[PDB]
Amino acid sequence: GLVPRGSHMASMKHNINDNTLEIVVGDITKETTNVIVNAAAGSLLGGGGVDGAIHHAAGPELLKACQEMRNNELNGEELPTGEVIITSGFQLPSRFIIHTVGPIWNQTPDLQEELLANCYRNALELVKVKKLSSISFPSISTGVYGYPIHEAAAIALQTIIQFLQENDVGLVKVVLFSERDYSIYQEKLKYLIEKI
Repeated sequence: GLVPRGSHMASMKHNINDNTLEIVVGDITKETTNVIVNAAAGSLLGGGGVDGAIHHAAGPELLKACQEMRNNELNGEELPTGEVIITSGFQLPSRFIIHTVGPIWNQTPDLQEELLANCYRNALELVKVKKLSSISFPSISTGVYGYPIHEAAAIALQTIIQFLQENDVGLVKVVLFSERDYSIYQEKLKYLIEKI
């Protein structure tokens, strides 16, 4: 699966308002939060990484749902960078998948930080208004799309943290299949908490 066998397991939890932010090493396709987030492609065709794993786990109905959403909600266009759509999770233990498109590193350097942050803000706004109680995010735009992990992780955490300071959402997880990524997130979060 996404988490290499024998990876170090680890968790960190912190409350913000009556919200909770959790960082964990894990396989996001096995998360039991109400929502998980897919780091998708504009095409909403499944690829590799988290996107591939989510489609494999969710089953074939996901691709079909996504392409009709593209046809109906998006009028046949790709999902724009930073925007979101929601579908069923199908065979996933999570009820819903929010699909978002992260910026591809340095394609639009002037905009990309705001666009990556939009992924987070739009997903949380959706959770808020639909009262979905819990959501798991993966690392978005990172990889060999990739976005340097320290920079991506700063944008994610700061955006999530401010949103949780200002809103009732519930439980937000960042679920990472890499203990390397987790360690960066853990230390950065502790650093950001200290500032609040």
